Amino acid sequence: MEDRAAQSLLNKLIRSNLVDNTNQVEVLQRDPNSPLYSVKSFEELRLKPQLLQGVYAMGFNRPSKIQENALPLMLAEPPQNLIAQSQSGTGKTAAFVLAMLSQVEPANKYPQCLCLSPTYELALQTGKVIEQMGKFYPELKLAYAVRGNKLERGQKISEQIVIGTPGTVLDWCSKLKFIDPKKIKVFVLDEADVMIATQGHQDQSIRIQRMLPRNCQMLLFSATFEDSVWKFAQKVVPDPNVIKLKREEETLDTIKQYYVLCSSRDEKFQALCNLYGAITIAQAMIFCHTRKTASWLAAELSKEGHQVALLSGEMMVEQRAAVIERFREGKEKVLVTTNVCARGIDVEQVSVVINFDLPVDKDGNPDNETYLHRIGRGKRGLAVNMVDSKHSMNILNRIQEHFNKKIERLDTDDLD
Ligand SMILES: Nc1ncnc2c1ncn2[C@@H]1O[C@H](COP(=O)(O)OP(=O)(O)O)[C@@H](O)[C@H]1O
Repeated sequence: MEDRAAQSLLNKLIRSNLVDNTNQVEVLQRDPNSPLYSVKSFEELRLKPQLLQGVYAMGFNRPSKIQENALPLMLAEPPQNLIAQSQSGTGKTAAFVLAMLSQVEPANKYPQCLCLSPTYELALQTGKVIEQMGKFYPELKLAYAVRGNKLERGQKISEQIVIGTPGTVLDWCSKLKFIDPKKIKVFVLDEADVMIATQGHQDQSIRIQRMLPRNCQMLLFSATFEDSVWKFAQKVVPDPNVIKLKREEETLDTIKQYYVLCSSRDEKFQALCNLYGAITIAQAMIFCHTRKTASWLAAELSKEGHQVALLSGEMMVEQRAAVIERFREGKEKVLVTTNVCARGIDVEQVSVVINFDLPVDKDGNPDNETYLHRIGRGKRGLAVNMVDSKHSMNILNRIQEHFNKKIERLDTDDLD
């Protein structure tokens, strides 16, 4: 099961800047003999003038934690292959786009750089960065090799850069002969953790990678390294330098955890209204299990005079992005959401979490990951868990068992 694409898109639509990470980058140089090399500025990388111009113009002062290690590896001569894993928002897309723009020679009117995205909508996000960093390349044009593109059989395309989805790209490189694969200098496999979702996407990617010149630079980027992601990368990127950055560790040290005992949904709703009655609820998210519950809760709250924003799956991703952004600006004080709609999403400016229903997995057990990632976000936070059965009480006790910190009982009416 992979809702992966949607989540990856939403995270991009709302991302405004680099996520802060304090762990150190792990580099496994292809040759264990050769030393490690890092940079601390773009100038140190002797970039093509107009490319450097584009980099500053889009607001980048210096390379990010991950770029410090990737850029030099990618700009090495002769071109080395790279597998880079790091959580989203750490500068992976800016990196390989910089890589592509370095190798691309606008003089030559054929595809020189090829990037595979898992979906057209994600392709457009990469496409956005390219148009922006390479805005001082006059003759640089972009092509989308996607199922939607209605290109009629004919001559080869003249765009120096192609982005697209495995299925369409393979055809363009073979059957429909829109691209000469042997002329590709740089091949990027983006969002590997998302592309493994379809068995089809894997096989197609591999079969494309095999048509490339053997000295083509292969770059594969990924947020996570599940065993499946790893064994796939090994099949796509031969002789790889490997960059790994450990995901930031969420911390419940600065957070107050409560739970309220209830007997029905109607009581959970009253506990919550009481909570509004006591403290001013703002910058808060309320998590429900089903879309049915979320829309009901939001309707009931509105009726009680509380304005809330709903975040459920019937909304297009762009709509969820607009809501989330209003929530960040403080235009919205409270966000009601289903679990799935918020899973993995890096919503910012959240001081208060209300688990209207407790987070569980497909089976029925405590979803410790999701809990920690919600609550964790030395800044003070509030977390309130609504328990409404002996069963959901068990879940809470098992959550309080996993972590070794107590969830203090909170009496509905007594909230001093
Ligand atoms: N060197 C840099 N300096 C400042 N900001 C950057 C730099 N590289 C990327 N960013 C910004 O950080 C955010 C994450 O970049 P991105 O490459 O999209 O992350 P990823 O591809 O790893 O998900 C984006 O908003 C991007 O504009």
